[PDB]
Amino acid sequence: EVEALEKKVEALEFKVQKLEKKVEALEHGWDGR
Amino acid sequence: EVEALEKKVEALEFKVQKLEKKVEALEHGWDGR
Amino acid sequence: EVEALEKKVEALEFKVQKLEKKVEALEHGWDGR
Repeated sequence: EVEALEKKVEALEFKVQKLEKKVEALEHGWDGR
Repeated sequence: EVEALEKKVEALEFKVQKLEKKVEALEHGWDGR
Repeated sequence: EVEALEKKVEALEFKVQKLEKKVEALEHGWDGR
């Protein structure tokens, strides 16, 4: 259980990091985005 | 503890999925979004 | 393990909440955003 939860949390941390990058790009008009 | 953490993680996976969909809609101009 | 996972999940819940707010601001044109 714990091990699979660590796995899920680590996938979520990646997803959230990618979201943060894309949201910042949208807010700042980065590179015409 | 584990059970409530599984609950929290599963709510987060949904939230993150909805965010991903909304962010893609914003990036692609999907449906005038 | 559990304690550090609770920590990670709680940081993620904050990050996701901030993302949700920023994504809503982008969708609604809130305050010229």
